[PDB]
Amino acid sequence: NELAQELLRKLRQKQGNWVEWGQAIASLQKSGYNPQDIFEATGFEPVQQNQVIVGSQVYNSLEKSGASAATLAHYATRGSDVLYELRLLTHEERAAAGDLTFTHKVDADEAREIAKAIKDFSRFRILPEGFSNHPGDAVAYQAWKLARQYSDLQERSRLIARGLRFAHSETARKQIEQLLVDFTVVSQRPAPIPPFFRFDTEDELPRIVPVVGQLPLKAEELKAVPLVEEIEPFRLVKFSGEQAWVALPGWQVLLAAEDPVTILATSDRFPKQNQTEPGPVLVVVDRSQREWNDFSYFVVDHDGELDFQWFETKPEFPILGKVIILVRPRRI
Amino acid sequence: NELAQELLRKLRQKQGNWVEWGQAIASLQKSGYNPQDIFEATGFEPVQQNQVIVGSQVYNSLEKSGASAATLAHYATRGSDVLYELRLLTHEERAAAGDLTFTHKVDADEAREIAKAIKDFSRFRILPEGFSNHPGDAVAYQAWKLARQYSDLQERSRLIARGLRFAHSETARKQIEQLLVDFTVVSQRPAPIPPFFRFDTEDELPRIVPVVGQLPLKAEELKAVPLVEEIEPFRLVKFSGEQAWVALPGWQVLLAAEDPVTILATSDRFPKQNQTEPGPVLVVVDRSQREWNDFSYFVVDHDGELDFQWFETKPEFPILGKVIILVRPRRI
Repeated sequence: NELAQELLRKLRQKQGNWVEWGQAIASLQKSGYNPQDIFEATGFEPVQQNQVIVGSQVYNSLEKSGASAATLAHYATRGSDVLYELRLLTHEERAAAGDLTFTHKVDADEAREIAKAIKDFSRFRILPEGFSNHPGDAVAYQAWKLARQYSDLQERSRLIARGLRFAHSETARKQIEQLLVDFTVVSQRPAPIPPFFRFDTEDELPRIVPVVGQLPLKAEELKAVPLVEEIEPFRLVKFSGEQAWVALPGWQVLLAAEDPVTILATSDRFPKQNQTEPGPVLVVVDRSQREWNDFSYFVVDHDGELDFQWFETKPEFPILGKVIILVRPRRI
Repeated sequence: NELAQELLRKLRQKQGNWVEWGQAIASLQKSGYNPQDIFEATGFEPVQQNQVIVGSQVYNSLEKSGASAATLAHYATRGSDVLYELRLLTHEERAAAGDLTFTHKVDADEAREIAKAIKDFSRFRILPEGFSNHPGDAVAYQAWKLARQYSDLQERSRLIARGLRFAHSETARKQIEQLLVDFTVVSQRPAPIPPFFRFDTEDELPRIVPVVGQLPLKAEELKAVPLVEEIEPFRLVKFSGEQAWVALPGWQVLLAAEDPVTILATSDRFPKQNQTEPGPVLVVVDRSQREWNDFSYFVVDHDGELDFQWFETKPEFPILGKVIILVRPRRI
């Protein structure tokens, strides 16, 4: 192209300000370039790629939601690592935090904690006594609650100083001043361990498979079913129209299948195998397996309708797919 | 009601012809009555319930697709077990088979084989030499190919007689007459064993779970996601609009969940657990678990947007669901 080589050139030189870079890197992902592609062409590491996209998204919130014009001048050319740490905030509480981080000329580590403070503090419908919702009070409320847990050292003083540096309101300053008179512990309980599961390396994950419908069915109905694209990293499946789905185990032949599809039918569509009576069967076919052979079953276009047969001799026919799985319903 | 007690009464008396019964039993399933309900009220066993629904569906094809008026007179009051065995045929080849089964006054076992013959024979684009597509020739072609495999007994004669009884065309009669002169084997290979899988009793099946979207998200987006109804016997899921899906393992807490929903997010929405860096996490919440407690995490309406927090004290809030699963993407 022409705009796909000029954007990459700007990044290769680090021409503009970092905000520009973040938008250029947005524009390349938008148009197909993965992190690894961009690092090949430009110098940009993929860590720094992510930092500046998100960083610019934050800077955008700093613009839309009304931070100081002095703030924007500073963060337009510097402080991508800092704005990146405000990512989990909201647009409105980003502009507030950004004004605060400019004011106190804050490095990225300290801004990570400022952001933690601002979120912890916005989980109050009724606010703590003496503290307002200005992020200075919020990071001062954090300095308050932390200093009380310590009972021993000059760390109390260091944290009391912090709270006084940051606090916005007079009421919060005095709430903090009280800790120079009042020496008691209030310790806090640690947060509960969240319910983590690990996908086991040693066994296989399930696969979601589309479902055309119950036989009797028409050849057009099967061919109208799109191929499914699993969206990494969690193998999601998004789809727009009407559809039915089934989640099946990760059998080897099913993970293998390039394009599988499910058809509900009965066991008497196939040769009777033992003595048991005709019941419901779930049939999986791979549409991308259409070469004949004499040991397997296939879905065929039987003049406008779907049918499962087998073949002793190469058929003068179109084969729509190959049957890879037959399964009866789970027991009682 | 009033029409839900009069239909059941007609079945309780066996008032009309069996075709009527099949439609009445259709009408009760249409309006909520399961097989077991109907057997409680009427005498009708649920085997005979199924036979007469399907049977009447076949009889319907006998009408639409133009069988003899004499046939319909016979099958209107008799022969439900016979028409049931023609179920896997098509509308057009049902009327043909029905004319044939009337003509030869055939019991249900023999009609099961007539139907097998008619389907095997319609898998020919080019037909066998001497045989037409009239079902008489088809069941005669079956008698032909079977008699050749035997080389020994009067079973050849019995089968030759059958073929001559049924055959429609003169050309097929002579194809069969030849087997009184010509005594050779042509044996046929048995059909391949189809690829059967059994759902293992001893381990758990996967569960398909809806996906709202990637945080940041709005409280309305989660509440607009319907509950999912798994359609037995294969736990299908059908849905009309736009939706995203994920198939997760059958963990105990997930099968338990009455109404689970998936939210994509990052690990730094929760307390940092070990040293590892913030990555993507998949979050499962049960919307039907909204009672507070101090050992777990919940999704809350944070003034119009979704948020995961925990609680030391009962919150003056609405809880939208409880977090039951956190999982990172599968390893490399």
